[PDB]
Amino acid sequence: NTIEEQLNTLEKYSQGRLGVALINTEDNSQITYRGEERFAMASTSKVMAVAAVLKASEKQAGLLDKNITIKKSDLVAYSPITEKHLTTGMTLAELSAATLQYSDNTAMNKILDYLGGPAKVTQFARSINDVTYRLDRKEPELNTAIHGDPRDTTSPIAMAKSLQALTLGDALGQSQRQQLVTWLKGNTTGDNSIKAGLPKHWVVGDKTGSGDYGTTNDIAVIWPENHAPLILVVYFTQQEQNAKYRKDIIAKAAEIVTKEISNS
Repeated sequence: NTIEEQLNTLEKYSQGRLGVALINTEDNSQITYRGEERFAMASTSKVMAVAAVLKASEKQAGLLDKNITIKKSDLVAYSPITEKHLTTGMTLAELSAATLQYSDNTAMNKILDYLGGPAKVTQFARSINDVTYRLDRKEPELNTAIHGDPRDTTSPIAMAKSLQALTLGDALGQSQRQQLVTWLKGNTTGDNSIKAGLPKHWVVGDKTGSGDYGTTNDIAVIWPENHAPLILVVYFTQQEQNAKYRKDIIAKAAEIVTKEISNS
């Protein structure tokens, strides 16, 4: 179709590899581009990890309030929130909020430690029928995004379906799915990604991703004006290891796939 050709054209313009998956809950339809191809998730991988914690809190009251100690040896690159809590520590709820809204990397690692490792997140993904998601490493290693390397990757459609299941679906309990939605709506890093390609009055809950090879990602749940929610995943990666990020590509992809929706 037209959207199809527009995304192909956008990819040519980008000079990289673009992946898109849009699920429209109004008519349960999906628009995809390289929807089944694997892309390095970078920080977008954090959503599944937090969801695993939320799921665990369903059978263990007060789990989110469990305080976790943060050691100086735990600190990795870019940990804006965690580095300020070496003495007080942080609860699993605070760690989840920090990793999602600021993309705090130590927070992700602490969550992984609690769960039992990256493999445990992959296991959670399988528990919600996501057979594509795979987390193999922690931060910062999971960001290598080497071409032809399967580690820490997933597909646009797989992540779109999982995000839908975790927020609007039944993968998590009501209190938990709402908590996830609330954390996402408060993200501080997505102003220039998916949000930048949507009407200013639409409500968005997103989680960005940035890695080697100029990997630029963003996944989100969108609440358009008087319209059922949408789930959108946009992954983008480039040829050279030191490529610069291209959020402009994400913004345009979002505009292209939601244009028709915003016009009616």
